[PDB]
Amino acid sequence: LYRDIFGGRENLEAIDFIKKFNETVYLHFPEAITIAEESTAWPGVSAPTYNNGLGFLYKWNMGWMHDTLDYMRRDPVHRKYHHDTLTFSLWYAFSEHYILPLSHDEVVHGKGSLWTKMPGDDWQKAANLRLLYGHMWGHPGKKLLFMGGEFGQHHEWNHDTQLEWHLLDQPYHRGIQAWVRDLNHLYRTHPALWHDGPEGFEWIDFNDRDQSVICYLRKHTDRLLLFVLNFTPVPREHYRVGVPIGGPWREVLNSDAVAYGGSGMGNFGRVEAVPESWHGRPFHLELTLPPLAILILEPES
Amino acid sequence: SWLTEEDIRRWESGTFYDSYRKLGAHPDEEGTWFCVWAPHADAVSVLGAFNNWDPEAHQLERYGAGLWAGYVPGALPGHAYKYRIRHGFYQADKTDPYAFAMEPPTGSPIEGLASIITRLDYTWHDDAWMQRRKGPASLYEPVSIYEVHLGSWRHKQPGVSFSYREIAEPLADYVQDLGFTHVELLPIMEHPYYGSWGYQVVGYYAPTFRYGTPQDLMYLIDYLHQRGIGVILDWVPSHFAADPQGLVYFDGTTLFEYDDPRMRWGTYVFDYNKPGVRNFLISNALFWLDYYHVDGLRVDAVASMLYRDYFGGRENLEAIDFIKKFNETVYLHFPEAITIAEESTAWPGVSAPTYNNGLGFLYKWNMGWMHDTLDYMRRDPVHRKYHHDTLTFSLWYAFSEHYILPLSHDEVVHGKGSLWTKMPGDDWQKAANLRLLYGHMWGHPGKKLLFMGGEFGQHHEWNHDTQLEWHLLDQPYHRGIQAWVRDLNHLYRTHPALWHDGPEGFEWIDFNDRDQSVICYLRKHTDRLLLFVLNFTPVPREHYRVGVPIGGPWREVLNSDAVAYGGSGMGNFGRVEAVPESWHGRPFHLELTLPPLAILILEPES
Amino acid sequence: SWLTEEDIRRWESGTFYDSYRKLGAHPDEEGTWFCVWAPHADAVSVLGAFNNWDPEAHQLERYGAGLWAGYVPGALPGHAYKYRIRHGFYQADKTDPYAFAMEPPTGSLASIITRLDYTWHDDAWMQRRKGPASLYEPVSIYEVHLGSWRHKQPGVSFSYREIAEPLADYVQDLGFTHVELLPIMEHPYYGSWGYQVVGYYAPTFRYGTPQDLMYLIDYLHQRGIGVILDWVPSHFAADPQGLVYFDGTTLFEYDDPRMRHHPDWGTYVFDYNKPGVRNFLISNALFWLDYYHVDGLRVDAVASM
Amino acid sequence: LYRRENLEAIDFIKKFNETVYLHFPEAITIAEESTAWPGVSAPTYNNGLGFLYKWNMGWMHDTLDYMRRDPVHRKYHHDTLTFSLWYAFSEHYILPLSHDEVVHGKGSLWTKMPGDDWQKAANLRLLYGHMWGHPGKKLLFMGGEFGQHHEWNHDTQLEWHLLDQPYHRGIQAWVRDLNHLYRTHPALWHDGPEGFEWIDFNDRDQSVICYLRKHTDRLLLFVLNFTPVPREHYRVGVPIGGPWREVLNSDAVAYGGSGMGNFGRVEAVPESWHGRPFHLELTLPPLAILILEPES
Repeated sequence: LYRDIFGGRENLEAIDFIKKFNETVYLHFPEAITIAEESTAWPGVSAPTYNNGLGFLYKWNMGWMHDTLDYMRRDPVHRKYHHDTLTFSLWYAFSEHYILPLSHDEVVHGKGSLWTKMPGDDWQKAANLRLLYGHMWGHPGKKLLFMGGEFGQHHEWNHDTQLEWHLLDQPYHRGIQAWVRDLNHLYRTHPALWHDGPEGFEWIDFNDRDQSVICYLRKHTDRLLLFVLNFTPVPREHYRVGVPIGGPWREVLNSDAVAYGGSGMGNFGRVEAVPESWHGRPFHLELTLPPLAILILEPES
Repeated sequence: SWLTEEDIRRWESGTFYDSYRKLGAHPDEEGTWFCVWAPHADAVSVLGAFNNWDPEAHQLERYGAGLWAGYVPGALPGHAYKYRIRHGFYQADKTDPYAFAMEPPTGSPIEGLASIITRLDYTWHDDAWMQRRKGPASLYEPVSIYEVHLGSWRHKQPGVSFSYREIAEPLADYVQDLGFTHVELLPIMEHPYYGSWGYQVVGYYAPTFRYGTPQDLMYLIDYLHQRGIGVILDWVPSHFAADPQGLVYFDGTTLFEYDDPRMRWGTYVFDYNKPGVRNFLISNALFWLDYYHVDGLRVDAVASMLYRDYFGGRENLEAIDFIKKFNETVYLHFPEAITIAEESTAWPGVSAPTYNNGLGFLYKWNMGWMHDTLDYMRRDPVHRKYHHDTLTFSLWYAFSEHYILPLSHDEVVHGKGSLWTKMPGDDWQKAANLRLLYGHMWGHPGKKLLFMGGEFGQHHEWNHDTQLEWHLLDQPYHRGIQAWVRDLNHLYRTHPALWHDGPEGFEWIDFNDRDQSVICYLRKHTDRLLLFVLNFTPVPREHYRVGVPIGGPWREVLNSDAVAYGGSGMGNFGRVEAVPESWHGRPFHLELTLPPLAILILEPES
Repeated sequence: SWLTEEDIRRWESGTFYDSYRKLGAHPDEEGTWFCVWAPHADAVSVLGAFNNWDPEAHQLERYGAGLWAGYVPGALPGHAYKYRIRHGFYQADKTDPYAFAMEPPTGSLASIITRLDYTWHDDAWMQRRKGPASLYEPVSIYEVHLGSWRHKQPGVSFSYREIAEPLADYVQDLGFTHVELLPIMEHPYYGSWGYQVVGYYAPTFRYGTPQDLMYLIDYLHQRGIGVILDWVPSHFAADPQGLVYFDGTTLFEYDDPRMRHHPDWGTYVFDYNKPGVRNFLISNALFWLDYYHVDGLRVDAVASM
Repeated sequence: LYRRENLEAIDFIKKFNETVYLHFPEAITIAEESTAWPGVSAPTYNNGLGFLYKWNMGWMHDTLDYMRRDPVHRKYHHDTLTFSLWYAFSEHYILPLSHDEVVHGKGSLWTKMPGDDWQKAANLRLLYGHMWGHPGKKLLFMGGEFGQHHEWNHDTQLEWHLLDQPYHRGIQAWVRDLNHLYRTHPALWHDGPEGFEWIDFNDRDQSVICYLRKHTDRLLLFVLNFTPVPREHYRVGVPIGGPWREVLNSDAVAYGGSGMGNFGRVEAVPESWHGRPFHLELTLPPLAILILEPES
C-alpha cells in the first residue's frame, strides 16, 4: 500500500492492483475467499471495492493477536493492572470481517512457543493456553491456529524439524488438543458463534479488575452462549453473573475439566438462575469459577 | 445545624451532587450561611465588611468530612467575603471555591477577584423550550452549533463588550437568520486573565462578571430558549487556574491537586481520586444544567485527563471513572442534556454508553475530519489531484463515534490563519473554496460546528480584544458566504436525509475521479434522497454524468455558484431529467455541468 | 520465579509447613527445579549426569532468607544429584535434605529426582479415621521393623508391596488396629533401626521406591489397619555428606557452642530456635501425613528435647 | 538550559561561575548536564558555562551497560568499552557513580554485575580499577565501597554488616588501595589527552584492554581482562625496557581474588609488540586489572 508536487507515500498502482485483483477473483470465482494481513490501520481492507475498500473478504485481526498475547504473558498478579488491554479489543473487533490469528510469525525468532509464552508452572501454562483459546473462540471473528499450537508445543516452530508429536504422550498436551477439538465442535454447532457482528456480542461484565474476570454473551436470534473467564489462578466461589433469561442453565464447556487436564472445579452441569438483579440483568447465575479457566454456559432447551 | 447528617455522609461518599445547596454562601434576610471544604484546616473564619474583616469575629465550626459551617448575622447579598484558613503555623486568605459571583474590588480582574454573597432568585419563561428539549434523542435531529466568545463577538463600542442582557437580542436575531440550532459558549466561569478565553477558571460556580450579574446570564439563556436556540457551555474539568487566591493549596496542602508529587498542564490538575474533588466537579456540572438551564456541556482536552504522560501504565483510571460517573450522573438527573468531548487521541467509545465500557459522552469532535479536510483544501487545486484519498478517506473514520464536524476557534488562531485566509487562489476562488468547504461539511455525516466569523469568511484571525470584522459583510463575497451558510442551514433543518449520521445515512456515488477532483455521494433517510456533486477544481465540467438510483425529474436544490452566493452563475436548469441508462453502476444517471469550485445538491421529485 | 515473594516471607516466619513443595527437587516436563536452604553459603550448585557433574554449568541463584533456586533443563526423574555449596575458601558436596528419594551409588546414598505421583485407594478409610475420637475406641498397636519381620531368604528383607499382603493378614488375624513402623525415613546404618535419619523426606530404599511405601499404606488402609510412623525430630544423623554443618556453618545445629554439647546426642540436636529448622521439621510432619496419608506420628525421646 | 535554549538561565549560570571564582578563587563548581551541551567545563570568556568539572554521565552509561553484559557476550560490545576515550577529554570531567544509579530498581552496583558472587565481586573490583585508570576524577556514592547488595534506601542505614563478609571487605580494601595508588602517582593526576596513550584496544575476542597513563617520567600500565578466563603468555607492548613491577592486582586473595598474578619482577623483552619496542609477557587474572610501572 505504501512506498516508504505529489509527495504521496501510498503506492496507488498497488492499491488498484489489489482492488482489481479482488474484483477479478470473485467475478470468476464467486465462492472463493481472499484474506489479507495488513499491519497498518488501513481502513476497509475487508470492504468491497465499490465502497472504496481493498476488496478482501477477511482481514487478520493482528491488533487482537498482539493485545491478547501481550495480556497473557503478564503474570496474573499483574493482570489487574493491564485489564484494559483485554476489554479494549472489542472496540476494534468490528471494523473488518476478521480472522483471529495465531501463526508461525508469532512462534519463531525468539518470540517463543505459545506454551512458552504463557506464565507460571506447567499446570498454569496449560490452563493459560486453554483460556487463551477459549476466549479466542468466544471472541468475535473467525479462527486460525498454526501447527503445534493445538497441543501446546514447547519448542519454537522449526522448518528443518517435525513437530514434537511425542508431546502428545504427556497429559496436558493431549488435554489442550482435546480442548481445541471440543472448541471447534461447539463452534461448528452453535450458530451464536457464527455471527461475528456487533449483533452477536453483548457484554455481561467488564469491570472486575481486581479479580481480572470478564463476562460476555454471544447471540444469534433466540440462541445465546455465556462466556465467563477467570484470568487468575485463584478460584472464585459464589461469583454472580447477571443473565438475560431465567431458569436452568447448562454448563457446555469447562476449561478446568479433568478431560482437559484441569483441577476439575466446576458447577456440575445444572446451575439455577436466581430471579435477583445483577449486572443490570433481570436474573443471575451464581457460579464457581475454576482456576485460569473459561466457562461456556447455555440456557436449557 | 446547617448540614444534615446525611449530607456529611454523601460528601464522604462522593455522591453529593447537590452540594451547591449547602457549600458556598447562602443568604437569609437576617444573615448569610457559610460552608467550606477544608479538611486539613485547623481553623476557618469568614472575613468581610460585615465584621471588621476581623479574623476572630466568625470562626466557622468543624463538622464531619472536613466541612466547615457558620452563620453570620448581617452578612447580606452584595457584600464581599473571604475565608481565612489556618494550617497550623501559617495562615492564608482564600476565595470561595463555591462562589456564586465574583467581582473585582479594584475594577481589574487580574489584580483581584473576590467572592460576593449573592441570591440566585430568577424566574424562567422558557417552559416551552425545556418541555420540548431533546438531548440524546438529538442524534436523529439536525444539530448545527454556532460557537461564540461573548466578549469578542460584538462590541457595544471599541474595546467594550456587550452585556449579557444587551447581547441577548443581537445574538438571537443573528443566530435565527443563520438558522443555527445551538450556541456554544467558550468558558463563562470566572477567570482572571481575559486572554485565557475562560479556559483558566477560578470561579466554577460564578458566571464571569465582565458581562453582568448571574441573573443577567440566566436572562440571556432564558431569552435564547424562547427564541428556540440551544446553549452549550464550555466546561473545564481538565485543570483549574493558577491563581494563588484560588483552589491551589486551599488548606495549605494539596486538596484539589494530587497529594502525590510524582503525578501532575502541571500540578494544577484535579485529583479525581478524592471524593471531595469528584463532588465539587460533578455538582458544578449539574449546577450549570440545574440553575442556568444549560442545554449541553462540552469538555475540552479529554486526553489530558485519560492519560497521565500525555504496571499501572499511561491510562489514569481515576479520571475515566470520574468522566464515566460524570456522564452517567448528568443523564440521570437531566435526560435531555448533551455532553460533548474533544479527545485528540483515538480513544474508542468516547461517544459510547458507559455500560458498553464507553466514556459516556453523547458526541465527539471529529477532529480527524477537521485536519484532513483543512489539509486538503489549503492545497492548490492543481495539486488536489495528488491528495484525493485525503478527502475520500474521511468517511472510513466518520462513523466510529457520534461526531460533530469541528471547525473551531483553535483552528483560526495562533498563526493558523482565518478559514478564509486558509483558502487558495484569488478572492473569487477563496470565497468559492469557503463555500465548497461548508457545502461538503454539511453533506458529510455528523453534526456541524462553526466558530464566529467563519460565516462571513472573515479575513483576520479571531482576536479576543476586538469584535469580528463585520465591515466585510458589506463587500459582496462575504454576504454571499453568509447567504450560503444560511441556505445550507435551512436545507439542513428541513431535509431529514441529513439528520441521520449513521452509516445508513450515507451512500457513495463516485469517489474515483482523482484527475478532475470530483466527488459524488448520496445522503438518505427512508424514501428521501440528497445527491451531492462537488468540483474541487476551477475548470467547469460539462456533460458530467452522475449515476442515480431513481429516475425521473431531479431538482437542483442548492448551487454554490449562484450569483446570490457570489458565484459565476454556471448552473443546471433546476429541472434535470434522468437518463434511463447506467452510470456508476446505477440504473439512471444525471448529466450535469459542474460549476467552478462549487457544490451541487440535488433531490428527486414527487 | 519458582518462589513467591510471599513464600520467602513465610520462610522468614517459620510458618511454611508446605515448604516441601518449594524445596528439594521438583521435576517438570523439560527439566527440574532445585531449591535448597543454604543461607551462609557464597555459592550453591547442582551437579548431575544432566550437566556432566560440573559445578559451573548450573549454579543456583539466592532469593530471600538464604533460599537458593535454579532450573536445570534436561534434569530428569531417576537422575542422581548432589549440591556443591561453597562457603568462602572451602567447598563440600551435600545431599538434598528435602530429597524425596535417596538410592546408594554403591548399592550398599545419592539424592534422586523423583515424582511422588500416586492415585489412592483408601478414600473410605480416611473418612472413618478416629484421631482424637480414638480415645473412646480401641487402639491395639503392632510394632514392626519391616526389615526384621519376615524374610524371603536369610538376610533378604521383604519389599514394601510384598510384605503388605503377608503382614496385613497377620495383623488382621490377631485383631490389631494399627501398625507402628519403626522409622522408614532414609538412614545409612541399618543397625540404627532407622533412628539416625539422613533423608527425613525420603522413605528408605531397601524396601522400595516412594510409590512402594505409598501402596503399602494404601493396602493396609483398605484392609482396615492404621499405620503409625516413628519420627525423629529430636536429633539428626552424624554422617557429614548429610545435614551436618550444611551451609559450611552451624545450620540445623545450635550456633552457640554452649547449647550444642548435649547428652545422648551432641551437636546433632536440631536448633529449634532457628525458623528454618522449624519449617524443615514441621513440614516433614505434614509431609508424611499428606503425601503418604499416615495416621500417626510417634515422637521418641521427648525428654531429650 | 532548555524549556529552545533558555538564555536567562545561561547568562545566570555564566554569571554564577564568574562570580564564585571572583570572590573565592579556589572554589570548585561541578555540573551534571545530561545533554551533549558543549563547554560546560569551559571558561565563560570562551563561551563556556564556566564550570570547573562535569560529571561524565556518558562514560557511566557506556561503562555500566558494558559490565551489565556477560563476559561471554562482552565480545560483541567491545566498542562500548573502548570508545569512552573519544569523548573523555571534551571537558574537565569527574567519573561518576552517584546515588541516582542505585535507586528506583536500577540495582546496587553489586547487583548490576553478572554471574555468581565471586564474579560479582570480581566484576566490581575490575570496574573500579578501570574507573580509577580512566581519565577523570573519581566519585563513588556511599556503600559502593563495600559493593552493598541493596539499593540505596534513605529511610535506613547502610548495610555495614556486609563489611564482616569477605567479598565486600575485599572491595573496600581494593578501593582504599586504589586511592593510595591515585594519590601517590601523578601519572593519574593529568586527565589530559597527553596523559593517556593506548597500548592495545583490538583484542575483542579475549575482551582485553591495555593502556598507559602518563606524566613525564612516570608511566602506569593498565591491563584489563574482562572475561573469567585466566590468560597466560599474554604479551603487552611497552615503551621502556628493563624491570617492571606489579603495583596492584585485583585478583589478589586479599581482595577475594583467585590470586593468579605476576607479583612484580616482570622483565621487558625487546621484541616488538603492539607497535612498541619492548614487550611484557604476563598472566592476566580472571575478571581482573593489573597495574604495572617500570621499576625504579
